[PDB]
Amino acid sequence: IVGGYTCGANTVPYQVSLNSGYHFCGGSLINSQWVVSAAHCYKSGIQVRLGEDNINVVEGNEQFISASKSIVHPSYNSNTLNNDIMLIKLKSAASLNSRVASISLPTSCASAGTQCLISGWGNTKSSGTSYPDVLKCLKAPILSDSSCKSAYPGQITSNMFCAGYLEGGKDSCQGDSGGPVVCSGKLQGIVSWGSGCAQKNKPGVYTKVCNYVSWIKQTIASN
Ligand SMILES: [Ca+2]
Repeated sequence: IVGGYTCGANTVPYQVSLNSGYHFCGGSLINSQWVVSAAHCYKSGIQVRLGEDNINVVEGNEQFISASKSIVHPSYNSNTLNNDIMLIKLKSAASLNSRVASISLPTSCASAGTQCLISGWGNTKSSGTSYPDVLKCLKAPILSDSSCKSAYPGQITSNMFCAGYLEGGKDSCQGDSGGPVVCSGKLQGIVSWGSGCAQKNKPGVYTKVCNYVSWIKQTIASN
């Protein structure tokens, strides 16, 4: 997160870190046994780390649970990043309390104008590299489909939306990928892609979760 603020410990209780020896991606806890993340985050050997604030210190609210199964979206295309979404089942159920909690799925899509909370342990510099230890947060609006498409001609599908600021300076970044975009208490987006970070006229591009709720629910029901 570039141009954000320190969230505060365990204030984003659905935020997870994906670990394969180091933090490499975010995700969101959507029930006690399932995590939603970006398909471009897929790899084997994932450990899900819940209840984190400082990813480099054991602080006392962590739960570390191995993935038992990963499911990339059937239609994921790694070249276009269309359908950049994946489900991870945990080997055991997480224990849910105030500091570790699931996030609601949307029953309807969000619209342009709605403010959202984006969070992660990704890079904090736009023209630089500095990775935080503690979770960072940014409040940002959804942008119109037209300004999204004008920012990225020929690249925005119906499964993507833009959020952030056209002026630059505030955005998600490398290492935030897979993490949440939550609007009025609903998981509306997944950190997916963008040209650089926090650059002028190059807002964040997010997976449009509302398009996937049917796939998410049926997948959970059968696995
Ligand atoms: Ca920790």
